[PDB]
Amino acid sequence: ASMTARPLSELVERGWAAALEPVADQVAHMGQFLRAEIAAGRRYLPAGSNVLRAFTFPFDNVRVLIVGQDPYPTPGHAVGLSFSVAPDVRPWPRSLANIFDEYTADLGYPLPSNGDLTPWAQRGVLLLNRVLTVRPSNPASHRGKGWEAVTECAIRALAARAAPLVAILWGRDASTLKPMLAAGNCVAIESPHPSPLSASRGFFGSRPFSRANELLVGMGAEPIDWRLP
Ligand SMILES: O=c1[nH]cc(O)c(=O)[nH]1
Ligand SMILES: [Cl-]
Ligand SMILES: [Cl-]
Ligand SMILES: [Cl-]
Ligand code: NA
Repeated sequence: ASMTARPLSELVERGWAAALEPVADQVAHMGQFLRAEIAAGRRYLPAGSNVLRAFTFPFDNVRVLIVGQDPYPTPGHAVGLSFSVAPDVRPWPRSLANIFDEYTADLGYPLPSNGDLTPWAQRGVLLLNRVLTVRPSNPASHRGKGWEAVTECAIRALAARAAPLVAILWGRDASTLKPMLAAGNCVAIESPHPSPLSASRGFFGSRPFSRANELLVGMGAEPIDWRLP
């Protein structure tokens, strides 16, 4: 399960292993980066086994991509699926409480029971971050350390599939993927990030879930069942 030691055919789902072939060396380089962080006395999140978790759901099944910045910086929050937390986590991270506030306003569903977004992943929503690791307590600490090439390759591969795609890009780092979504089978929703620092600039009221479903149906795709327990 180590990115430095084992090839993509072992680490990620078959479709993803082929999609990410251009960045195979880059993923191994990120394994070396995290080895060097530990050797230097710094930690990272999420756990090594969860870093590539978004790519363990089938490539061919992705209909919607949600992109954030980087993983939760608090130990015990990040699980390798962007914005998701383990079902026993409480209180919810503030960004996730803001996502669920907009989920209820948009869809009219009750507040979810917990912060586990695996139902979305299991229904063709890719829960990605622009950067896939962070140092504990230090948001954006791994920006510019080599993940951007990996997530760029992930978007370009999705966008090249003979399939509709809708992208929801939360915040400025996620927005740097907008150029790779130019093709006519792809459409991108962009808003400020749901973080308390940015949410009041346009995340609240952005209705991303109903918009993504109108877009999927407009391209002849099935809408996402967003409903969480
Ligand atoms: O997974 C994530 N957790 C927290 C965020 O701010 C983010 O952009 N993504
Ligand atoms: Cl640390
Ligand atoms: Cl998925
Ligand atoms: Cl439409
Ligand atoms: Na999927």
